[PDB]
Amino acid sequence: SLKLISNDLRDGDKLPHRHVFNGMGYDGDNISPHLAWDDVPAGTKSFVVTCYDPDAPTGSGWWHWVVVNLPADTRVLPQGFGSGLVAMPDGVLQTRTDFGKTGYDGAAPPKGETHRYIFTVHALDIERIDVDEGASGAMVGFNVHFHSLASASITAMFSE
Repeated sequence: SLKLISNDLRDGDKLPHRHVFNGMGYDGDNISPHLAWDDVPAGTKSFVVTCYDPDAPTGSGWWHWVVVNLPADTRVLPQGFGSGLVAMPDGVLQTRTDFGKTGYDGAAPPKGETHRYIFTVHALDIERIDVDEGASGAMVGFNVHFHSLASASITAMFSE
């Protein structure tokens, strides 16, 4: 089955400071973590990668990063892919996060809280989801829900 791994994170471990937000009282490097996947289901035509915190106290969690329309041959996202280190491959789109912009912005939980930061890769059965960069994480999620063949995730914990 689809497997997601990372050179930076380890499922269940504390999110390294390199991926923590650089503002809101924090001083992390704010760099998106490397992600890599294997064993993709037959019929996969594209992938969606997201970072979500289900514990943010907002009534709907918090989308930290949303990448859509990665081509069928994608098997990796280098560190900093969502931080402006690299130009986007043709057709790939980073959509809108709860930070009101596109791209990766890291963890920045409230005082005394410990939250889960879930990185997920979804293999879809369609080549392109029809959204533009203003699409919200829920709008991308609705598309993923109807087109997902498989998903795999890594969860990092972060507190303070």
